[PDB]
Amino acid sequence: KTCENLSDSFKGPCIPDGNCNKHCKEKEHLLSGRCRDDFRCWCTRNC
Repeated sequence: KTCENLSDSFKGPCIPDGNCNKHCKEKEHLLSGRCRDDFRCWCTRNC
């Protein structure tokens, strides 16, 4: 199973390659991440 939670402080425009993933993957070492138009990013982790 996996859960989604708001990143720590992910800002700036997202890319089609994936910038929210490498972030939460290099920091929180999570599974992946995704950005939104609400200036908020969600990271997926095991739960």
